[PDB]
Amino acid sequence: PPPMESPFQREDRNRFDRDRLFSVVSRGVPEELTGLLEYLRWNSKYLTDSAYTEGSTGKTCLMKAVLNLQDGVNACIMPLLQIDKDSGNPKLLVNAQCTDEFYQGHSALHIAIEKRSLQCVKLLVENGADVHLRACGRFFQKHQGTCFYFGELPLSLAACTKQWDVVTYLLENPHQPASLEATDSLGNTVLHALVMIADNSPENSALVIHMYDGLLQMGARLCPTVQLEEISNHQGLTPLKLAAKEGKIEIFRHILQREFSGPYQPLSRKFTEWCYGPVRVSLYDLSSVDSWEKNSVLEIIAFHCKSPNRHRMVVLEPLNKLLQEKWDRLVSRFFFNFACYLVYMFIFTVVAYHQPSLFGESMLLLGHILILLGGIYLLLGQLWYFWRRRLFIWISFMDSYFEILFLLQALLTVLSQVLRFMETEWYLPLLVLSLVLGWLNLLYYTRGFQHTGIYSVMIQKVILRDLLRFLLVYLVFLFGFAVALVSLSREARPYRSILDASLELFKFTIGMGELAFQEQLRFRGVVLLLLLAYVLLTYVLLLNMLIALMSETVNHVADNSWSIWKLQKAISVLEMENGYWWCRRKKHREGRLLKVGTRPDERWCFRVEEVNWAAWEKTL
Amino acid sequence: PPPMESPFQREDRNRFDRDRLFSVVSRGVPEELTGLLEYLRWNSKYLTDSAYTEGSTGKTCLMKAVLNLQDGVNACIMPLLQIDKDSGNPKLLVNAQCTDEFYQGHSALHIAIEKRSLQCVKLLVENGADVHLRACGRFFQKHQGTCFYFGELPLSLAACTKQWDVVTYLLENPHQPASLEATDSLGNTVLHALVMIADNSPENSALVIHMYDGLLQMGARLCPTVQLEEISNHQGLTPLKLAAKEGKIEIFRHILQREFSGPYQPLSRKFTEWCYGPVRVSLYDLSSVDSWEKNSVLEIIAFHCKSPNRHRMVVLEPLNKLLQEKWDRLVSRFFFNFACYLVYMFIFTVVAYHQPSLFGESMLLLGHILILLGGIYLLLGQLWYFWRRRLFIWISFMDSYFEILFLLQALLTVLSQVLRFMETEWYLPLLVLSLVLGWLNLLYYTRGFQHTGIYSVMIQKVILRDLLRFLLVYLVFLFGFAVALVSLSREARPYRSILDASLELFKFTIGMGELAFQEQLRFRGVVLLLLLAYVLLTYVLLLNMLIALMSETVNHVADNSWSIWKLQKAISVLEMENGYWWCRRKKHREGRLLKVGTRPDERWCFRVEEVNWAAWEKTL
Ligand SMILES: CCCCCCCCCC(=O)OC[C@H](COP(=O)([O-])OCCN)OC(=O)CCCCCCCCC
Ligand SMILES: CCCCCCCCCC(=O)OC[C@H](COP(=O)([O-])OCCN)OC(=O)CCCCCCCCC
Repeated sequence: PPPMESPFQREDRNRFDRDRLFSVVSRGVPEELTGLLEYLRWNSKYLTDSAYTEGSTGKTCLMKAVLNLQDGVNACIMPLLQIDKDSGNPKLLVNAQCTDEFYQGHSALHIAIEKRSLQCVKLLVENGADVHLRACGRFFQKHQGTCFYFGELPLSLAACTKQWDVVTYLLENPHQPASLEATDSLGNTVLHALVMIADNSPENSALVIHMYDGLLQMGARLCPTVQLEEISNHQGLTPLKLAAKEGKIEIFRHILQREFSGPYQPLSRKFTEWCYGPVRVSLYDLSSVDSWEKNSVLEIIAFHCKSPNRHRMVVLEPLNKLLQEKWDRLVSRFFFNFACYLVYMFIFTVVAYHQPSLFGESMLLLGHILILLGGIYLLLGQLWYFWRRRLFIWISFMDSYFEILFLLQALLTVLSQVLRFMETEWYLPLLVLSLVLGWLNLLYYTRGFQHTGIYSVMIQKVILRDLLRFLLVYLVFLFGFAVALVSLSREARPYRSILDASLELFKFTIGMGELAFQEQLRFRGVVLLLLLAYVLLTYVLLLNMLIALMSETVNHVADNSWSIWKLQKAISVLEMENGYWWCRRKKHREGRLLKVGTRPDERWCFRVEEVNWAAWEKTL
Repeated sequence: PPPMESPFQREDRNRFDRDRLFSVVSRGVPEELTGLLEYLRWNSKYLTDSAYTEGSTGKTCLMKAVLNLQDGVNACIMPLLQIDKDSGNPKLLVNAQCTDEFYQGHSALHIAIEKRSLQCVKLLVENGADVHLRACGRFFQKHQGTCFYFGELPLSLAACTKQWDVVTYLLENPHQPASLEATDSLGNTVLHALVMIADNSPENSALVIHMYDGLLQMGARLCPTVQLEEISNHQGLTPLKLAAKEGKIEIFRHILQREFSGPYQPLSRKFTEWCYGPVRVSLYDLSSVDSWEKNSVLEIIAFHCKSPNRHRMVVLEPLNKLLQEKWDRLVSRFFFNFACYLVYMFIFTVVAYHQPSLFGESMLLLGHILILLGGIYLLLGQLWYFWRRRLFIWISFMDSYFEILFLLQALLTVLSQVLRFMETEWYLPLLVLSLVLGWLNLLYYTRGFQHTGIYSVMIQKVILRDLLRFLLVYLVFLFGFAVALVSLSREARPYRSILDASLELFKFTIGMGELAFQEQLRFRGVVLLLLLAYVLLTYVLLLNMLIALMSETVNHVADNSWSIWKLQKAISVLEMENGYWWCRRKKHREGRLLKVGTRPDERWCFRVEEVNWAAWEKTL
C-alpha cells in the first residue's frame, strides 16, 4: 500500500491539473487557487473526480490539505470548499472517502481529529462533514500487522486519542451532533472501542477509565433514556463482556466495581451499604455476571477467554464470593461424582485383574457389563461436553486436558469391550491401557481440596513445552548412535537391531547403561569410544536442559497457583451447574432484587462483606 | 620509558645549560632567561639541538614549559619563542617533536590541548604551530597496555577531550585552520577517532554522540561539498562500518537512525514519512548497509565483528526488517537445502546399515557412489566457505562450529570411500563415524523455526568452557585411583589393566559402579577403602561443579536467545545470498531510489512501519 502522506514520493496515477493543486494545498497559500474554479467550470469537472485524486487510494485534495496542517491551520481548506460548492458538485468534498482496501472509508474529518486540530474539525463540521463516516480499511482493522484500530467513527477516534474538546464539540455541535449509540462495522460503540484499545499498563488503563467514565457521564445527559452499557456488538458482547473476553483486567475491574456518589449514582454497579471500623458491606450489580443468564461474564471468562490472566479475573469481587457460594452449594455433588468414578475404577481394576486365559464367571460377565455401561455413560457425557463447547473447542482443552483424557478412556473402554465380543486377542492391551488412563484420570478430583488442588497447579509448569524441544535433540542423538552401533557391531573378531541398541542407549539415562569392553567384537575400541562419546554428549545435553529449565522457572515471581486453582474450581462449578447429559438442572438465580434508586432502579444485587484493617487504618 | 613529566626524577642525558633552562621554565619566571640568547649566539647553538633536550625522548624546553602551566598560563613561553626566533633556528621550536618510540610525534600543541589551556593553544598557533602534527608513538596507539588513543592529530585530541572552544579555534583560526579531513597513521579521521574512544556506557556515549553531531554540523559549514562520513581509513571502513566492527552499539544506533529537522536535514539517515496515532512510518538510508554492496554493515557484523553484542546490533532498525524480508525471500531455499541434506543422510543410513561381511549389490554400489558424490559436494562447499572467510577465519567458527563439523563429516566420508577402494577394514569405523557426524549435523537446521531455533540457543551456554576445566581435575582423580587399583590388585590372597580400572571407576558416575568386598584379593580392605575414598571425592567434586555452574548461570539476566537466533538467521541469510559454489547468484538491491532533498539528494531508502502505543501515549 502507498503511504498516507509522503514528502518524498509523489501520489500514484493508477490549466489546473492535479500536481499543481496538490502542491498548492501542500504549501498552504490560498491565492494560488485562482483559475481552478474557472478551469473546472470550463471542463465541467469536479474536485471529487478520479482525475484530481490519487489513483490507488482515491485520496482527494482536501485530505491532502488536512494532512499538511501548519500549526493546526491550513489556509487552503475554506477556499477549496468554496470552489467545490461553486462547481456544482453533487458529491460534497468533505464527505469524500478513500476507496482502496487499506484505507477504505478514510475521510478528512478523521485526519483533522488525528492531527488534534479543533479549528479544522469545527471548519469541516460547519461545512457539512458527516460525523458518522466509518474508516473501515485494513489499516483501521485490528490485527497483528501495521494497523490502528480505534473503532471506525470520528467520535471513537476522538475518544481513543484523548481529545476532550473534540469529543465535546462532536457530541453537541448545532450542525450535526455525533451519537454515542453509533456503531462501527463490528457493532462496536465508543465504549467497546475504549475496551478494545485498553491495555493493562497503568497509564493506558487510567486513560481508558477516564475516557469511559466521562463518556458515560455525558451519556447520562445527552441520552438519559439510553442504556449505553447494554448495547451489544455483532458478537453479542456488552463492554463488560468484551472486557471479560479480551482479558482487559483493569477496565473489567473498574466497570465491575464502579461506584458513584450523589449525581451519576444510577451509573454505579457497586453500592456501599454500611461500614463499621474495618468492615465494609456493599451491594454488587449481578446483571450480565450471574451464570443463570446465557452468555454471562463467568461463562465467558471460563470458556471463551484466551488471555493468560483468566485466573486473575475470578478472584475479583463480586466474582470470588459468588463462585465461593456456588462451590459450597455444589461440593457434595462434586464428591459424589468422585465416589462414582472411584467405584467404577475399582470394578475396572477387579475385572482387569481377573481376566482368563487366551459363580465367578457370572460375576466377571456382570463386571464386564458394568464396565461397558460406564464407558458408554462417560463417552456420552464427554461427547455432550464437546458438543456444548463447539465453537470455542480450541479454548476448551488448553486448560482442560482431562476432558480429552476422559473421552479417550471411554473410547478405549468401548473399543476393548467391542473387541472382546469379536474374540480377538487385542482387546486385552486396549483394556489394560484404558485401565491405565482411568487410574490417571482419578487425579482430576484433587482440585476439590485446597491442599492437593493448589499443589497440582504448582507441580505442572513450562517443563512440558521444553520437554518436547529437548526430546527433538535427544532422539537425533539416540537414533544416530543407535544406527552407528548396529552397523559397527555386525562384524566379530550386543547390538543386533535398532530397537535393541536404542534400548541399551536409553538405559544410560536411567542409571542402567552397560559400559564394557566387548572383546568378541572386531571393532571393540571404536564401539567403546562411540559409547563414551554418546555418554558424554548426553550428560552435557541433560545438564544444559536442567540449567536452562532452572533459569526460566526460578525467578522469585509471586505464586499464582491459588488463583489458578480457583479458576479450576470455577470451571468445575460452571460445568456442574448444567447437571448431567441425561438430567438438566434448572438454574438458580443468585442475589436479591433490590431498588437502588431511580433510573424505579431495581437490580439483582449481591451482598459482599469485606474486612480490611490496613485500608481502614490509612484513613484514620 | 621515562615519564612525560616528573617532579622527582631529572630528565635523562642518553653559561646557560639544559638544567638551568629547564628549572627556569619549570618555575615560570621569564626574567631568568636573560643571557640565554647571547650564549646561544656565542656558541652558535639552538634550543632544538640535542644538548638542550632530554636524551631519551627529545623533549625540548618548550614542552617542559607547557607541561608546567600554572593556572593555564606559563610566562616563559613567549620569551622562549622570541629567543628561538632571534637565534636563527631553521627548525621552529613550536614544531619540534619527541623522537623516542613511546612518545613519537608528541608536540607542545598536544600538551597545551590536553592541559585545557586555550590561551596557550592560541599563543602556540599564533607563532606558527603546525596543527597537523601526528603523535604516533606507542603511548598514543591503541593496545591493552598503558596508552591513550585519541587519534593522533590535535583536532582529534581536542574533540576526544570534550573541548568545544579549542575545536572551534582550531577549525577556523586565521593563522592555520585544522582540517576535518585530516587522517592519522591508520587513516582515521576525527569521526573515526570518536568511534574509537566510544564506550557503551551512557556518559561516554552521550559525549561521543554530542561531539560527533557537532563536528558533522560544523563540517556542513566549513567543508559543505565534502562527505565526512564517506571517508574510509586504511582498513576501508567508514565511521559507521568502524562502529559496526568494534561493537560500539550506542554510536552505531545513533548514526544508523540519525534524524534532523530544518537545517542539517541532509545529514539525516532517517526520514519520517507520515504518522497516524501510534503508527510511525520512516525512510532509512541503506547506503553502506545493504548486503548488495561489498563489505557492508551486515557482512561486517556477521563475519568481521568480534564483540559479544553482535546479536544486539541485528535487532536494530532498519537492520531487523531488512533481514526479515531477506529471510522471507530465502526460507524456501533454506528448507530445500534441509530436504537435500535429509535425503543424503537417509541414503547414508541405508547404505551404512546394509554393509556386507568383511539387484541389491548394484543398488548398494549406486548408494556408495551417491554417498561419495555428496561428500565431494559438501567438501567443496565447505572449502569454498573457508576460502571466502579467509582473513577472518578465527571469527568465522567462534559461533559457527557447524561449518567445521560439516567439513569434517565430508572429509570423513571421502576418506572412508577412498579406504573402501583400497579394501582395508578401517573404512567401516570411518563410515560409521561420518554417519554419526552427519546425523548430528542435522541439528543445524533447527534454526529455521523460532521454536526450535530459540531453544537451541537457550540450551547451550558457558557449561562447555567449565566442562573442560572440571575434566582436568576429574581425569587426574581417575588416573591416580586407576593406577593405584591396578598396582594394589596384582597380589592374590578385577583390575588387570589401566583401561579396565579406568572404566570401572568411570562406571560410578553413570550409576553402575561396582562396590564389593573383593575377598580373593590380598589387600581387599585397602582396595575397598580406596574405592570408597574415590567415590566420596568424586561425589564432592561433582556437587562442587554443579553448585558452581548453578552460581554463574542462574542470575535473572534477561533472555537474549531471541537476538542470538536472529543473528544465526542473519548469518544463514548472508551465506544463502551468495548462492552455491557451482552457481553464484546475482545480488538483488533492496529499497527504492528516492530524492530526499538537496545536497538532488537521491538515496536508496528502506520504508519501515513502526507501531508503539506507549511512546505515542507519552506525548499526549
Ligand atoms: C442414565 C441414567 C442412570 C444414571 C446413573 C447415575 C450416574 C451418576 C453420574 C455421576 O455421579 O457421575 C460420575 C462420573 C462423572 O464424572 P464428572 O462429570 O464429574 O467428570 C467428568 C470429567 N470432568 O461418571 C462416572 O464415574 C461414570 C458412571 C459409572 C459408574 C457409576 C457407579 C455408581 C455407584 C453408586
Ligand atoms: C554440481 C551440480 C549439481 C548440483 C545438484 C543439486 C545440489 C543442491 C544443493 C543443496 O540443496 O544443498 C544442500 C546441502 C547444502 O547445505 P547448506 O549449504 O545449506 O549447509 C551447509 C552447512 N551450513 O548439501 C547437501 O545436503 C549435499 C548435496 C547432496 C545430496 C543431494 C540430494 C538431492 C535430492 C533432490
